[PDB]
Amino acid sequence: KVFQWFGSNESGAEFGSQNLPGVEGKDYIWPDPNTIDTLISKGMNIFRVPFMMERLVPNSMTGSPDPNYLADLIATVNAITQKGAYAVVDPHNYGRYYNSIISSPSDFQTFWKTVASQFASNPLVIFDTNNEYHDMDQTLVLNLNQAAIDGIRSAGATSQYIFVEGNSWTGAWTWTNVNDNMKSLTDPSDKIIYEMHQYLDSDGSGTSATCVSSTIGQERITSATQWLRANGKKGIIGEFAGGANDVCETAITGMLDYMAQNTDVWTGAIWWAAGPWWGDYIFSMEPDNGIAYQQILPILTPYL
Repeated sequence: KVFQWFGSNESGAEFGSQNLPGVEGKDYIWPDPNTIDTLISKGMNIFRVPFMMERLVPNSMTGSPDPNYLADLIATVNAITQKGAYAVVDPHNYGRYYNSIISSPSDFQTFWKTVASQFASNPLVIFDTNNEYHDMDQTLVLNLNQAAIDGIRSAGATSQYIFVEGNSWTGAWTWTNVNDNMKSLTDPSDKIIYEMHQYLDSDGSGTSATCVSSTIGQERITSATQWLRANGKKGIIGEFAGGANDVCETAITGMLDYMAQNTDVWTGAIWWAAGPWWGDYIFSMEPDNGIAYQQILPILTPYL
């Protein structure tokens, strides 16, 4: 309706990061297609699916994928795209593999050719280079994103959008002085979308249900909005959340209303997060008992 994309993260496959490979059903779990369907009936048209690089391609990122984990990733993606919604494949790794910084763009490109080959003919799949790069060289971050793009396109996956992420946990509030060099990324398909994340608590970590103020969302994405416009780029808020309270609800509405007046650069937003194992999580958007699903979704309807 208002935005090109509006949806939620579907977390679970990246749980229990300390347990590798880990056991499905105990350490991690895949999203429930039944509840995803409920969110789609509500108007959401995009779902981000985090997964661990080490579980998909064990030991070496240039190796063969694990058939079982890959099977569930494919099943989850199709469940989403068969409904006409977009599925974002997200290696939720923070620019690290087995907790070591990914320092080889060539190996990363190979990893991406491998992943892209599995979804090359699906136009509704969106590739996310990596979740929240941080505390690493800025030129390396640029090179890793470019390597991902090169790998994806080399696989023949030319119709899909690619979400690139920056340094400093790809935060919107710190984008301009840290990630300026990201404007140099190139894509022969010209379908790069700059993905930023923005939380509303004190340190922007998204660990507290309390929001700084009723206007903090708008404040924190203003500079990024101007950067996107000045450089002729498009962006998306890949993660955002706020507690189920007055101040946060006002901040969320204010942020989304601001974005709605700047759709020339903002393509939409994705909530963090839905998923089957959140329980009483302060930001759970999982039907039908998630607190965000019951109290926040109602205020998001005007954008759906």
